[PDB]
Amino acid sequence: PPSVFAEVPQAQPVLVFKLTADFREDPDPRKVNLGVGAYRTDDCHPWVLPVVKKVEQKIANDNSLNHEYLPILGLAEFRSCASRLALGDDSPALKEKRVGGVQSLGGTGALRIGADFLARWYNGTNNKNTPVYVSSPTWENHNAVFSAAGFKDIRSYRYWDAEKRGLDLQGFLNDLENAPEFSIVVLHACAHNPTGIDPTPEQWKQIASVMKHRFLFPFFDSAYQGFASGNLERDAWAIRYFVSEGFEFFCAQSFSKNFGLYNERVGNLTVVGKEPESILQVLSQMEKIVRITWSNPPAQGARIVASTLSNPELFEEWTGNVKTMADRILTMRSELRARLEALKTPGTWNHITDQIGMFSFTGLNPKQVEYLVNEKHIYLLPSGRINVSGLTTKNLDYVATSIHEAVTKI
Amino acid sequence: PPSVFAEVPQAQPVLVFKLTADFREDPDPRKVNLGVGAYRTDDCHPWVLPVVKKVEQKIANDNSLNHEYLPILGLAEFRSCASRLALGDDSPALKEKRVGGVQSLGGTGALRIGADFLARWYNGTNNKNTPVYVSSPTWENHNAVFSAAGFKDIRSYRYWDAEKRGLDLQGFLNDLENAPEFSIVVLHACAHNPTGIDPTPEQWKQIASVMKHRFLFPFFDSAYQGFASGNLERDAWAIRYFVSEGFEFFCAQSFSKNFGLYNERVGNLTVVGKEPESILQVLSQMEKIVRITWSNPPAQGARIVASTLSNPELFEEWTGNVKTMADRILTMRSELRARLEALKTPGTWNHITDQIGMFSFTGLNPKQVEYLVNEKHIYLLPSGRINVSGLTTKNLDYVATSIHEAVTKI
Ligand SMILES: CC(C)=CCc1cc(/C=C2/OC(=O)C(c3ccc(O)c(CC=C(C)C)c3)=C2O)ccc1O
Ligand SMILES: Cc1ncc(COP(=O)(O)O)c(C=O)c1O
Repeated sequence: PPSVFAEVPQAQPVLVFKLTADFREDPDPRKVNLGVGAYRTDDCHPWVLPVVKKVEQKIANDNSLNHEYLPILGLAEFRSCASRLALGDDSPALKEKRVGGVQSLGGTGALRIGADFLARWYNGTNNKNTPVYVSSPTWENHNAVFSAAGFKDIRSYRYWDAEKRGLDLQGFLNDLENAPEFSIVVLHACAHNPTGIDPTPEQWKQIASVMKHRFLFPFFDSAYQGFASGNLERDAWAIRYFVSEGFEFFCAQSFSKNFGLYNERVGNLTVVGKEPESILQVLSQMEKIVRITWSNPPAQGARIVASTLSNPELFEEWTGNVKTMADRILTMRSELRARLEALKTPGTWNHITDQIGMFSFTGLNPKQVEYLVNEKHIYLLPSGRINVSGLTTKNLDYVATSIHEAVTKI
Repeated sequence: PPSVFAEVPQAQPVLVFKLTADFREDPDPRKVNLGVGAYRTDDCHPWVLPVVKKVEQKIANDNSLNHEYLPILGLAEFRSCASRLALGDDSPALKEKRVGGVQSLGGTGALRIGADFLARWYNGTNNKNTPVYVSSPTWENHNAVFSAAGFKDIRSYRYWDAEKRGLDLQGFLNDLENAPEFSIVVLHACAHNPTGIDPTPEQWKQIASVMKHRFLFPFFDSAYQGFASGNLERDAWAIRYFVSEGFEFFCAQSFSKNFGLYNERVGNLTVVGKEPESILQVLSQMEKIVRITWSNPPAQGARIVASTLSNPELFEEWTGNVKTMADRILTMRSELRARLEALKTPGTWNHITDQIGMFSFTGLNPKQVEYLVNEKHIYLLPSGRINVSGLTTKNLDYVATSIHEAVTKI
């Protein structure tokens, strides 16, 4: 062919971006976009955290800062603060100094860096055959990230039960005890994307017990710590429980939501090891993978987080901005459930409030979604997931009535 | 109960990291560090460009900017001016709309995204066997970035002539004539790393002749445009010549040096093809590569470069800052050759001024380097490479006399 790129086709457009594209093209005056992948205020507007705007002003006014290369592993003060946020100041793994932190480009970078390491140094030398497990519907790119690291056997475990509209613990635990030993399990630390339903502490202890005696490697995805329920301790309970149980694991931390710094790509890959020497060996090889991916991480976003977490006055204001987004999400969840039960909508709806975080599995079948999209012009994925921050005091009456209508018919 | 990281070897530091580490531990007060990987002033300090401090203020005073996800490919205004800076305003490829741009994490990210694409869609699907050609002394991560993409045959072409201390034109062109067709050739667009010696335009016209006669894919590495010569049009002549000759190529752009934004990771992958439809399809397939690497690029660094290249008043302040760095390096080279020839040092030394950029091959053998490090405490690589910006007017007289001893005594 004349062009070198002639035999290359147009990539498959991701399903949620096509949803947003069709939304902004729908001329209906009652259109609702519940498929936005970020937090939106009650006025359908993005929200820059006031703590972020204040910290950014001081960074802009700080001549102590140059623009020289950060270390390969990233900004030190951000790395220690990010892992202390997930593990806690009183973590025994920190006192024993068996913790490492690689600054990442959001959670996606931490998942890629961790998967690249596992596909090279874990369960043998370049063992691409290690099974990797994901949830019923997981994050759309969990499969793609581990597939890019070379893993050739990506499996799924039961998580969300459509009929009970909740967690399928027996399907989860039986898929775990049937997994080959030393398999990697991708675990949502809190705020399950996209279901929103999380295991209880007494359910996590059962999930952890299976992975312990089968040597299943936990890979935590902590993308909404604090942002989900408004409590930093409760959102990190599963991570810290695995710490007390002596687990070795990676934990992909994201600060795009609890800080609202989506476009600055602030992430951390926390590593917990048996020995302090094992961490310096892991961080030794993380540098080689970073070097060939992004040579070193950006500084602006990580500087915002490190200043916020290490300063007690700005840490208090940040938690105030976090509870703002969590309480509004909590309010929108309860307002929708109250409206749906007031109209006498068939079926159970306590899962609307049992789930947490920004995303929620509404529990409707694909063709009930098409009614909401085509007839009522409420845009959501056929998966049945909505963005709770997409609900407002203005559209709650129209959305709740439409969901009622979608379940009346069909 | 051993650890899963128990057999992970402790990775050793790179040679450049050990050189700086040994330097700041050296107690001799005459020590000169010529191995810093960034621009340094006459006072051995980093330099934040004055236009960058001003643009950082304007961005902080812009309450309109949010922190929502940039497009997968990046900020459109940055990709607009980044590629426009490399190809020229009145470039035919731009007015014919056959140019694409991917915002990347520095030039290293642009190389990685480009290498990942070529390993999947170039010269067949998933062809990991297309030979990749690099300079015989090359930037070390070139082999590492393309190896991480999966290319199993990384080749070298003759470049640095140690005896004549210049460019081996006949060794370069001979290795390209014997290169297998459709082979990828990584080309330094300007200021070769680490030699600093560049092909003349008439030398570039012979390189482009062989690459066209054998369908060799050019992967340009433009990491010092403006920073090297002070002239943006001269530093991009080879790239713009390949456009006029009808080449399809990649060009990994870096803004770490000409803007001094090392730790903001500002890069761009310029794609030049024959048909505009294929270019869009290439950018789509690169979105899938990006979103599994870093989900989307950061905003701060790209905003700084975009505001600078978009506003004409800020554009000249930048070229004035660029001229300062290029002129100081030009003067440091000129005085180094002057003192060396004044001291009647054996051999030719016009290569110090014939080279361009802040990296120079001094023409010393590894044992002449050992004398400089051991007996004179001047820290440079065994290759003989020095950072010319590590030379100051207060140590230049001591370095030139030190180089004179090493060649007369060893
Ligand atoms: C500083 C530059 C741009 C050097 C030359 C150059 C750059 C690129 C692309 C890059 O973009 C970047 O940001 C970095 C980067 C990141 C970490 C780092 O330690 C160094 C220092 C390495 C040196 C100075 C040899 C550079 C790149 O390595 C491709 C080819 C090149 O020859
Ligand atoms: C479950 C999950 N994992 C990973 C990510 C990636 O986050 P980031 O954009 O910061 O990389 C997201 C989004 O926050 C997510 O929801």
